[PDB]
Amino acid sequence: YQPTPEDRFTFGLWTVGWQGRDPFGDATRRALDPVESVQRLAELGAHGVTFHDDDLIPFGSSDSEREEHVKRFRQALDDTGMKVPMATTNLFTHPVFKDGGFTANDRDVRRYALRKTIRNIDLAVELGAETYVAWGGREGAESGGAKDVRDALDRMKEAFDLLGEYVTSQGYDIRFAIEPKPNEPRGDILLPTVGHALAFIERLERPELYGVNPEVGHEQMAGLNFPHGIAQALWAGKLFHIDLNGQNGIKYDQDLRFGAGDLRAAFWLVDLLESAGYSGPRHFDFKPPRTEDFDGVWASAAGCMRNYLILKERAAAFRADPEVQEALRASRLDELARPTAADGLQALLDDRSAFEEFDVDAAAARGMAFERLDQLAMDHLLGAR
Amino acid sequence: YQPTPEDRFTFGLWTVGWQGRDPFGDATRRALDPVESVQRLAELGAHGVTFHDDDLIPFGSSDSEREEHVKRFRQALDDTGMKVPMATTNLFTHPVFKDGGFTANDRDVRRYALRKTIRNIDLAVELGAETYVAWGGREGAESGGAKDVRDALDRMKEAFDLLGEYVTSQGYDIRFAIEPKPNEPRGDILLPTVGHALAFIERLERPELYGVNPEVGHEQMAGLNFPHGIAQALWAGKLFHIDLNGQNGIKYDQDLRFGAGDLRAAFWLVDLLESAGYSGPRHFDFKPPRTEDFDGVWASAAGCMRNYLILKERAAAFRADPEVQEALRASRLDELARPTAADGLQALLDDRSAFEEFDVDAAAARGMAFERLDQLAMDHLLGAR
Amino acid sequence: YQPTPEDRFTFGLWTVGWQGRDPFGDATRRALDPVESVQRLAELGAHGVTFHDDDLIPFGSSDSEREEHVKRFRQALDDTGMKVPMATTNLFTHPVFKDGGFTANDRDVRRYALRKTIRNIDLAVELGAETYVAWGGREGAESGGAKDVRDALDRMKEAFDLLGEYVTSQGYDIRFAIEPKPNEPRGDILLPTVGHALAFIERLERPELYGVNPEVGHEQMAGLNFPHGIAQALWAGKLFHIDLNGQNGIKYDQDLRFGAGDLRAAFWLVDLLESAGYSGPRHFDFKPPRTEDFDGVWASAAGCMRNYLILKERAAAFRADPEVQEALRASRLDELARPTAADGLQALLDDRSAFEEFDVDAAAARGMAFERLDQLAMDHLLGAR
Amino acid sequence: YQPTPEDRFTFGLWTVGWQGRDPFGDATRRALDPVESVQRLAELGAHGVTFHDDDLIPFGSSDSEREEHVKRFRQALDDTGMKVPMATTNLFTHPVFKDGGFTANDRDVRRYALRKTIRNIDLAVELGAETYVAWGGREGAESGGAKDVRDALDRMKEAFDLLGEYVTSQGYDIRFAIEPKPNEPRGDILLPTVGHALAFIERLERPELYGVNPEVGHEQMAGLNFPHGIAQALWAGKLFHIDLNGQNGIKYDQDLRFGAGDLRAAFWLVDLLESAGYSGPRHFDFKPPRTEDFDGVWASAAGCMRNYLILKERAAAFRADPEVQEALRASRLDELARPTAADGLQALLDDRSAFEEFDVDAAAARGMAFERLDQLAMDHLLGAR
Ligand SMILES: OC[C@@H](O)[C@H](O)[C@@H](O)CO
Ligand SMILES: OC[C@@H](O)[C@H](O)[C@@H](O)CO
Ligand SMILES: OC[C@@H](O)[C@H](O)[C@@H](O)CO
Ligand SMILES: OC[C@@H](O)[C@H](O)[C@@H](O)CO
Ligand SMILES: [Mn+2]
Ligand SMILES: [Mn+2]
Ligand SMILES: [Mn+2]
Ligand SMILES: [Mn+2]
Ligand SMILES: [Mn+2]
Ligand SMILES: [Mn+2]
Ligand SMILES: [Mn+2]
Ligand SMILES: [Mn+2]
Repeated sequence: YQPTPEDRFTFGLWTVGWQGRDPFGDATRRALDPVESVQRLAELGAHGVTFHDDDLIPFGSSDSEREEHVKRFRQALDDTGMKVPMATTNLFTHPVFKDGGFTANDRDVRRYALRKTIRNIDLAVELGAETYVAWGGREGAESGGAKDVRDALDRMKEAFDLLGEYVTSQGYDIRFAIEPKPNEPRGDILLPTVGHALAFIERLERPELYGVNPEVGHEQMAGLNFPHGIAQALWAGKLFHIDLNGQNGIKYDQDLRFGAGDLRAAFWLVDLLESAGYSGPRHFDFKPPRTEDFDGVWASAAGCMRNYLILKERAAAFRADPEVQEALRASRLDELARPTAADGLQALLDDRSAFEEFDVDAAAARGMAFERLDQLAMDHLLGAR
Repeated sequence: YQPTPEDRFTFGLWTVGWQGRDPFGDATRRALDPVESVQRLAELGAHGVTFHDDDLIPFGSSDSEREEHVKRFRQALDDTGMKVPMATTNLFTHPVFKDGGFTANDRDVRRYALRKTIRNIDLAVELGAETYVAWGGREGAESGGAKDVRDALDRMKEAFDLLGEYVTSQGYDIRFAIEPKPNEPRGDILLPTVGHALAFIERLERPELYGVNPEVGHEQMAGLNFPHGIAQALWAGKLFHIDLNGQNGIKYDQDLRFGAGDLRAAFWLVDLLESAGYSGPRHFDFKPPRTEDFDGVWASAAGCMRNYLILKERAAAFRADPEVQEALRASRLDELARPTAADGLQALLDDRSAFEEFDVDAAAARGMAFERLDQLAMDHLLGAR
Repeated sequence: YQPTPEDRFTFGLWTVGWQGRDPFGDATRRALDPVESVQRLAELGAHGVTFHDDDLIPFGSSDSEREEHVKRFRQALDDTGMKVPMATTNLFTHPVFKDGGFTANDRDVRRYALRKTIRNIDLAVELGAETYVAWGGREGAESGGAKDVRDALDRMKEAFDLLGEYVTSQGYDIRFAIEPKPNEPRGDILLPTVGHALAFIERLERPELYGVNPEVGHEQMAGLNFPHGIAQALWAGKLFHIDLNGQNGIKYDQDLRFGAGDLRAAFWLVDLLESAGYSGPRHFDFKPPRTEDFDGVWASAAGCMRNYLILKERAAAFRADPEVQEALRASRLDELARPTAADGLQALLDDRSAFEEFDVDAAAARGMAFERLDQLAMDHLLGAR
Repeated sequence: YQPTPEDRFTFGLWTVGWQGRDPFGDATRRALDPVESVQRLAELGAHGVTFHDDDLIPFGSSDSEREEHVKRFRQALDDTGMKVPMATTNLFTHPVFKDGGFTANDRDVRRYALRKTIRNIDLAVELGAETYVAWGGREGAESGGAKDVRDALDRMKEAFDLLGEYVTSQGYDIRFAIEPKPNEPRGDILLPTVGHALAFIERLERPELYGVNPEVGHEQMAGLNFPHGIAQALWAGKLFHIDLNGQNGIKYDQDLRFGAGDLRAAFWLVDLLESAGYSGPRHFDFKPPRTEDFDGVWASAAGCMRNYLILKERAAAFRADPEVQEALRASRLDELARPTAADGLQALLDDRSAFEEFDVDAAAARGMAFERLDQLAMDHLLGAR
């Protein structure tokens, strides 16, 4: 279960770099130099790193200081062979974003948020990023009167359309991935789930430029089934990127290492990504708990990749098992793949066996055999075969 | 606060007709004759009634018995002037639907579910229904292996496309409204939220035929902001119908009368529907608690319309108050309506005031004045002005 | 992983006997004869069975019919060596209990609830039950005015005190176990958690007669940590019985087979029961999903026992691993067991190393090493060591 | 609705003084001087203020600086007539407490936690505090192996017993109030609910010295019914203090102003405190949202007190209404207060009308009339009577 670059495991600078400051507590760790993170991550077998503008270049830096920061980072990439597959903008930390970036009530803040984004897009492309992530963490409200949501969606569409116009006029080979979250740090966040984000994208001027970047813990904060949501994104052809972590249900955003939280959902998720042949980064957006020192930081990070690899092996074994293949036929998963009425509407309407002469009682008596299947899946996950 | 037919208040036969059978308990009330419900509802000031096939015609009825049931009901409509604005199919009660209607693993069940739906569509149109609701209550799973979700979405799209082909080939003036629910009676239900349903509709062959029928308590079972979700549906032009009830957070589906549960969310919801000029039915999909006798049934039903009317008056007063108008300007809701960059991308890129010369500290120091606004909204809701 | 009688696995008659009626659906399975369940359960290697009075004796049976039902049951126990370690009363199904048993607003219903309970205590004692469970599933409210909770707690105390007096006056060797549940089928149920039940017991006339019967899925419906609550019950000396099943989050009460739902919590629960040396029944209060025929019913039951046995093995291997023992020392689990100030208050007050000369920064910098420890537990759970 | 000192409204220094740092954002407001808060709060009509040691005396101040801070504070209290009814210890902010105070795995940290607490008790007594609050916000875990909960409860008992010994040996008139919270900032916090805290107190050496300090939003984070939990605390004689604020569901800890969040629960809570005659402080532990400047801060604080006062009026009118009194009799609230069997066990056993001749069907048919009662409460709350 040794990770290698071929596994496409990526990490945000802000993940292993999180200092442990929470709503009730001061930082428990010193800041990590981005170049140190790059080197340590390369050693652990990571494919690449990702960043917010403000992770790499401290807010407010002069152009002189900005250029120095990028140069040191780029040297560390050159030395290690680490990739930068994705980047994103910090539109949530600075007090100016307290009511949003793209959907701030103040017009001047919205124009500022766009300019800050455009600037980092240029940098992302230059570094080789294929995906530009937007998490509108401050877009939303604590109170019902504070935000007219139809106007806010107009402003959100406007911002993303402008971003698409920018990218296409520059000739950039980069796509956008919108990251939904139901709440935190706002009471309610706009585009709260994968479904909301998918629906929103279809109203943009160029929908082909936009996908979703779903996060395990985000969807689980609404008590939603994360693999079901991923399946929908894949069904729509919009899974551009994914953020992997752990979450123990409906509560604050925990950002546990991948594999922690809902272990069975992690198993079904890996099963789905591997069998759908998802070929994007497996990005870990997580925080080593503030109880940990730096040794614990790197153990937590190693743990994320390790659990992914154990889960992949178990899922592959589950699908390869002919007893599982037999169980799947017994539960009629094969019949689910068959069209309901490839014979067409008229044939269906005239088919007496579909209704007039359908035996409802015989069909209702058929067991689904789902519990036996699920126990085979349990046995495999636990390696108790 | 007397309801009249002009208020467009509707009720399902299954609402006031619910006998009080829950997962742990037997029925506490005798069954209500549909004709008695129609007459009692007319007396309370209702605009109309809605039905599942199986509410009006008991499952399994011969064509002879079916025709008798429809005749008695139609006579009661003729006598009262009550409308039937909406109908729907029961694809969840009979054991044959234990694994779904449209996305059952068994192909024969899927064809049956389509034929049962088509038959009731004919009846709905004949009675004057404008909206046909689909709640896929059994579409989903308790276990991860039981349902390949991409295949299930293929089957769900296939069923709805066939329904659209049927309706258009008959020349019917009826639209479909898909009703999302996150869970219950399945562990997870397909198209769990308003967002998921909106995104799904955009992949149908004729998206113009399909909208959403969101329910207050459904969205609140995922801890989502129901008014935000409605605003999105309205923004997309897809709010075809709405189900109103009450829910006390994330737990089982409670179906309290409208106004109970989250009272402040009810206020914001009524504010939004009235100010967006929603002109569809205000349908109450609720259950009088099984503690109640028939007198309590009709009091609960009256209560639904009464709370809507009190909330409408309070919301109207809130918006009419020039002190509220002043508070809205102070929180820059007016600036939210202004385009971010009607000057265009190039002008934005060249605008030094948007970035190079933007004063971030002055803009960050501006208070949003949201708490004062929210207290004005509280004062109005409570009539403490 | 074969269960044998010495593993102390027990099942309610109502568990494998659930016909699959939910709030949205009719029964999918025919009724089981109690004697068939006993025999089938004995064949799977169960230790014993439990029952509500109404599972064994249909409601309102004459004394003559009552006798015939008990006779047939007793014979099946005689033939198999199956034990009856626990019994309980159904005070929730019949419409008369729609507002509660012990805490119904109507005094005549409360007396009847007590008499119905007392009758089944005699029977339970005769059959060999050591624990008498009480789940007050109807005690509570949907609305704030319906139940004065101080008065209701007086009535609840009164009922349990009367039951205590009854048992001690008969010289019965039977203890009560109160089963808490946050909600469903009432909007909120009284004594919603393990904590509320523990606190309540301390105010009864004979606290020594009463403990708790916590259920995995009940506490998880409040998003609480089930192993933590079980630890508190053990700490207090009050874990008289336990109900085991699975639950996926804060939602309706799912009753999945044990091991499904929150798998990691199930691991930590088995670890705790086994290391504390709990010696009571391992009772499965679950429902085979209504998708299943009878084969699926027995597959699901066997799965409960299998998952307990696998987790038991993995928890044992975890605790036995010298490398885990090393990690436990590294994380100072051993120091948690040493008294904070066995030297006393005066000694603590005079100890300068405790405050005045305490090096806060040196102690703050120590890593807890919790992540490495947790990954070892993960590796053991998955058999990846 | 003007608050005056006799209404007993109090505020923590940390509430109006919150600078607006959350997990995703920097501070949006400058620090408040404690003396400015005292004065501004006195002007709004507050009764008193509360503090953590670290709110008043910056962490690690010399004894000389400590004295100067207390002196300035005491003078502001002297100038205004502001009381200090409660005080508490910060055992959560400093990195040293990252694994807890009283239940840290490191014994030296636990001793330091006790000494830090004892120092502030002396100060609290000197200032006139009658209640000493303890919120064990760091006591808990993110992972199952990190904390043996039985040992942790031993350490928690040990600490509270030492504090009890200290207070009684000094002859102080001060009582402890334990503040439960389900999660945040730890994954799960020990003593997660009002119930767990009540139960724990019964195992302390001097139970009479300890009660609870429940918070609206804490219990609501577990989806529990806050007025029910407060009723249980009152029933037990343990409601020593209360924290009032608002919370919208199971999610992160929001700390909205009181009256926001679950409005109906706030009505039922005010009804309960006022009719039980609670005479302790009405303490607001809330945070003005970080969107607000200082004007918004004081608007939000005034809003807390205003909403309490409006709800108090509506609850009083509700109880005083003869029509509500009639509805309470119709619903048998008065019968709930009569003992179930003051005639005794033997009399109940011999009473044939209690079982043998009890007409279950006649009692089952009685409606509870709860819906009509609840609509009257709704009408009163909204001023629609
Ligand atoms: O909750 C935070 C979001 O998960 C993440 O994408 C990073 O924070 C991205 O900006
Ligand atoms: O949860 C049930 C759904 O709310 C309702 O639309 C009716 O039940 C429609 O079939
Ligand atoms: O839902 C019921 C509770 O889980 C247990 O009491 C058993 O079911 C016995 O009544
Ligand atoms: O979140 C903290 C708790 O709500 C209360 O203790 C106060 O904040 C005092 O510590
Ligand atoms: Mn993320
Ligand atoms: Mn994250
Ligand atoms: Mn509905
Ligand atoms: Mn409903
Ligand atoms: Mn139950
Ligand atoms: Mn149970
Ligand atoms: Mn708190
Ligand atoms: Mn508090």
